[PDB]
Amino acid sequence: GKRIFVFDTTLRDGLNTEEKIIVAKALDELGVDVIEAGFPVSSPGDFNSVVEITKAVTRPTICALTRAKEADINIAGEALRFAKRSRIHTGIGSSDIHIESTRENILEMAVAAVKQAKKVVHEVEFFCEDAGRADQAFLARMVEAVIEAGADVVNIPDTTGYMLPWQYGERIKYLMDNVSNIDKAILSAHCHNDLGLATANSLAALQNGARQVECTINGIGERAGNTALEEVVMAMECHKETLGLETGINHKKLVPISHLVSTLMRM
Amino acid sequence: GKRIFVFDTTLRDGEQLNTEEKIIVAKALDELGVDVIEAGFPVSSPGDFNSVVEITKAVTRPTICALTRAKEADINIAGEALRFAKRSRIHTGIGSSDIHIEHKLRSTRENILEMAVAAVKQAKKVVHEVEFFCEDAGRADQAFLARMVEAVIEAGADVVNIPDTTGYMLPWQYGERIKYLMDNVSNIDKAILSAHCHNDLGLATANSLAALQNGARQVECTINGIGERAGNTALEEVVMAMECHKETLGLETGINHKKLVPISHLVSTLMRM
Repeated sequence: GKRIFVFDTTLRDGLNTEEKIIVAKALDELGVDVIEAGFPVSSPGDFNSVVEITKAVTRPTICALTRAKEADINIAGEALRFAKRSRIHTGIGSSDIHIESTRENILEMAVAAVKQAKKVVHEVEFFCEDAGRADQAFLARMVEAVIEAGADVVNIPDTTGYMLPWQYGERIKYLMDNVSNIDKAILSAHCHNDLGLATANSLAALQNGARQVECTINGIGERAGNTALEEVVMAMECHKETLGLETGINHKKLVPISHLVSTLMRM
Repeated sequence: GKRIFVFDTTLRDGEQLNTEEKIIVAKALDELGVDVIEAGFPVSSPGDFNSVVEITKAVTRPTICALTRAKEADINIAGEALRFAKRSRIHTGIGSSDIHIEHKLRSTRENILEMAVAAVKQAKKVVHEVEFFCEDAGRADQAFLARMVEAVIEAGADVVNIPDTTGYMLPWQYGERIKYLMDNVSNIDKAILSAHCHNDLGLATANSLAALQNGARQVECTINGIGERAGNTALEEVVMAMECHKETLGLETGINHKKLVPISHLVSTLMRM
């Protein structure tokens, strides 16, 4: 079967500097592939908690979030420095709405961000913010560019959280069929649940070529929350025969580990 | 705009109530723009029976519906509880699976099992509308499921329910099950399929939409998605998803969105959950 990777972002949705380790461990044991440890540039405490995650947990690859700015990327690099398998996670707008202040040209100031990041960590995931509302041909150009720049994973979010399944699905497929190099890189889904269609949307992206799903336990999150890790994963498992995807998740420990995080973070 | 009917079941499926409170939920449901609100299960007990009649006397705009076992006695009781209701509807049905008929209904086979045409004619004389669910339609032989729908409509059936009883169906899988029926049921024009999806995989809302994009013109749902197990399709969601895409789905309902949020917070509190 085709392996689909799970990128849990549930730690950035609230915890002291050891309850985060306990949660991150629970996540490691549940079988997530990438767990986002934090936002290192914000404060010494977040930096310190990120390096602390990279010492306690090492099987899954540890990710840190940072703005598309050389200064931040390098600091993020200092914090992930002890990670067995590290990864930075950055991005910049792709919608005309967003771009408007640059020019669709100067936006390629993303490539610079990627190379900068590849020089300081193992993997790099660049996300195209507001991807759902970007000129498709243009986003195609931005994905190709970021991949060429070296990005390992390019994220295509439904930032508004208002897209219908087949739509988001057609968006992924379009990139699959129009990026001249998506073969050497994993596209990732990221659907907010504003219309309550995040699980259905993430699965739609998976059925079209996306090989990574961004989610959080109980879909916890800002506004109407993100994709529910438990739902996407459990849904996939039920229709393996039809779908043909594997998650490395340890389904049994799914409920209790879910109960742990949701009760520790006090959800 | 293509009209999609909202058939609410919170008063029934969200079984956690009080005859007083029932009407309060029942009218709020009414002043929200719901086409059909299943008021209950008469047979169950005299209380539910009475509660029903008492609703049909306080709410009158939307069509009041009663859930009932095919049992003819049960059906006539249903009617009797809806006598006063302006627009009365009887919701009844039978198993659709080779699994159910062989293992639950046992005495019957695909053919005797079409004693369903029998229940639809009886019900069709005691009440205005008659919705007929082909239970476990998600697992029934599509060919036979077609014949049942064909047969139950040519028996009077105004609305045929096609519920994913398991609740583990995928958006498109279900989309086809409705598409097929629209493409293989000689007389669907003489009626309308109604979706009833369960949120076991947290895919009820999406499923209902797939259903509506393939012919279903009615949608079963509850406030907040309350119901057995993982509950069923949430009303706010579907209703607000069709609205944020009118220009693409070309679908609308007689729902007063402007009341969704509040009416949802009082139906919630009322049930304490």
